[PDB]
Amino acid sequence: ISPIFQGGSYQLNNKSIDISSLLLDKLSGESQTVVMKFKADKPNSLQALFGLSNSKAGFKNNYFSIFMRDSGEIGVEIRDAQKGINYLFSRPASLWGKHKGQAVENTLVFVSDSKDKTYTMYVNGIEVFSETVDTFLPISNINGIDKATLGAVNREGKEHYLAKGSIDEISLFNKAISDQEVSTIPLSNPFQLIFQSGDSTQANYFRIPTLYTLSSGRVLSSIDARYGGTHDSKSKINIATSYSDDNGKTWSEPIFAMKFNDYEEQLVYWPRDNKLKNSQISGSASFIDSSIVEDKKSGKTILLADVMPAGIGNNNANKADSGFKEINGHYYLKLKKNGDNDFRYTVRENGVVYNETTNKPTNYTINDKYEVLEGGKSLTVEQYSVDFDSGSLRERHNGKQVPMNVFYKDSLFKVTPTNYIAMTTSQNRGESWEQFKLLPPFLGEKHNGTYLCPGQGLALKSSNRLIFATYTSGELTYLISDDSGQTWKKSSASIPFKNATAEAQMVELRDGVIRTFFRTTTGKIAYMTSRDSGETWSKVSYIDGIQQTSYGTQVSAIKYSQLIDGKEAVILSTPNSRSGRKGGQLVVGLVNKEDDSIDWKYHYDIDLPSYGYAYSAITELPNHHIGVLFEKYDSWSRNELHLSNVVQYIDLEINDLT
Ligand SMILES: COc1ccc(CNCCS(=O)(=O)O)cc1Cl
Repeated sequence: ISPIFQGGSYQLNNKSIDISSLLLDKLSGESQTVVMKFKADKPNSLQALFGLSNSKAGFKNNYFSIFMRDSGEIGVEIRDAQKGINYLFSRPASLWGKHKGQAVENTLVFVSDSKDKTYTMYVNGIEVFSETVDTFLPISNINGIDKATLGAVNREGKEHYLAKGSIDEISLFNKAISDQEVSTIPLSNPFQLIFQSGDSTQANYFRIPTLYTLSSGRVLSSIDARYGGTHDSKSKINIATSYSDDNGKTWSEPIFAMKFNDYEEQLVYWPRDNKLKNSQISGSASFIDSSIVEDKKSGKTILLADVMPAGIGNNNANKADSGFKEINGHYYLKLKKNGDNDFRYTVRENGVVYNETTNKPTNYTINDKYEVLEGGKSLTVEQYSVDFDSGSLRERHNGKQVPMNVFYKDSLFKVTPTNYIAMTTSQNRGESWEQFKLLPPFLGEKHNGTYLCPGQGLALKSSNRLIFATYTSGELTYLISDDSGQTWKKSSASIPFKNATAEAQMVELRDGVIRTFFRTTTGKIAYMTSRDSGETWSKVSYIDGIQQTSYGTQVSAIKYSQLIDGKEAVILSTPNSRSGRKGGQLVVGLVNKEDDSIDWKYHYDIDLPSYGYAYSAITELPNHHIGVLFEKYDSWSRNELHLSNVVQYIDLEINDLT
């Protein structure tokens, strides 16, 4: 199983390289494998890395290519006019450009398999497409092929899709190699995956990364395990965690911090065509947006996430309602029973379901896990599974029974179709998690729940104060606990925005001084300061020198433990672009101890300015390196939905940033 052609160190400088004499007469049979290690840190908009063409007059559409875009996208064309075949397979956000100054060696493995009638592309260990066709076109069975080309496609005597870049190594095989052989091919990745397709979560997609360094040196990570593509809603989403005991080098197989069982955890390949991509798992309860903090006093780890029941909608579900009823000075969770038109029930002390019309209790109780019992007996519902077999999404019962949960569609008692905030705890630094409890309303009976700011909570150095940032319309709503997260109070901070996704992260500049950096609708990152450990908050200011899009992106922030250029330092992670979610940066600021102002002195580009960078998580690792877990793609763009393994982790050192 050795190569028919092996070549190396080609410089693609807007001048194609001819290798027809070397390669073309080696090609035989209808299955081929291409293996290519290449760099491209200054690509053109659209460029071919490799081409097989009929270069003769009138055959401009008879060619095979492997091409890329300056967006990071990779693909192949397979075209033959006489066969009436023009195939194009691609996937956005498949490449790296740069890392720590140097251009990245990408490893591309393209497999064209005549027997299975399938083409498959891997880049840097990740399968980015696998396509089966009715009519298969062998890549060198294109009518009249007479040219083999590097750095362009030769069409009618001319160079199309001229490439800037280089190909350190290229190999060809007259075989379709096995998925196993592929995994034996060494890579040169600048990144690693913590969460990934096929792992214990069985989720094909991930979004919203978090990181937090625990006091034992264990680094913890949480994330949305998203099942119905990368949709926020409607969908199935669990909250999954993993940890690292070796400074980010290896990571534990993930577990769930928050999960529902009304729908099966399915690894699904969600459609990316324009007709089907907005398909949504519509009948599932789910979570979204996790946040982590560690309490120095009890040693617990605390994780919060937004929760939604199955019946949640977009509009008319259910703003102006918290889902709780105030009775005296206490909040009880509202329920609605099957046939009723209103919420005539509540969950009082020790889960007893009271009938509000008669104020008399029922023979139903609600347990620790929000499950329904009648006379102490576990009621159950049937689970759903999703498929695209009928050429469209179906959600159907699957025979398996699961505990009846008040967040479910099939449940006898239902919660208000709005958003809530749930909290869980681990006493073993992420090895297991308790059943979550719902947090009570903070803005009164008649106000839908605020939105958790994904990332980290803040543990104040000089006390036992724990703070979680949330957002609602017109304000940041901080959640403050002084008793290991047993009780919470809110601290409201007005912002100049109605209906913003004001995702906020905090750093402590010095004892009792919190700066919160948050996403806005102005194209600039905002901030406010507290000087009383979160009791009161300043007016809002903005950062210049960094740009976001109008709709904006989540920003992550940490106080660096070490001085830089003699001054105390803060690190921000964010896209730097007013067009999309690309141009990822780590920005280093030094604090002016006279006014607590921040001079943003250093900008580190995570990859190319045109390459995808979205939601992110930063942590200072015990060895003082920096770990970054991030969405390496444009998670806003309607053209980059439902990609697998784009959430990635890198290790950086401070000198890398300066
Ligand atoms: C509680 O449910 C939600 C909370 C936040 C959000 C917003 N997520 C924003 C992500 S992004 O659109 O900016 O990429 C959506 C839902 Cl459905």
